[PDB]
Amino acid sequence: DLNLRLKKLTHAAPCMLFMKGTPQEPRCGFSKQMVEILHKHNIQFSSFDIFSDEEVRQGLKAYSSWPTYPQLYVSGELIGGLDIIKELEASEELDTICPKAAENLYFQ
Repeated sequence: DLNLRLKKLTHAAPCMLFMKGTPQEPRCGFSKQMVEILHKHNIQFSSFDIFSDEEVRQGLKAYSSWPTYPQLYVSGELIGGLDIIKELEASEELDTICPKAAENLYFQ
């Protein structure tokens, strides 16, 4: 069941990015810009490569009624794409909306 599958994928991590390629090898400038912003802000995120699975690539566009990528999800909710992530960065609310990892030490 595809809807169940897409619910699970969008909720796979506190912050989930659907992109062309991976964060280390982004395969589109729009995806590259997205990952750069997230990395710069030290956002904690997992990602899914839409080139890896065409059923997910097309199904998620219909499921979320969002006709392109990249798409950022936080807590399973669609935040949006590149333009929205830039606006949040610009208004300084990106860091508030998104999760970040603990930076505690593993030594005393």
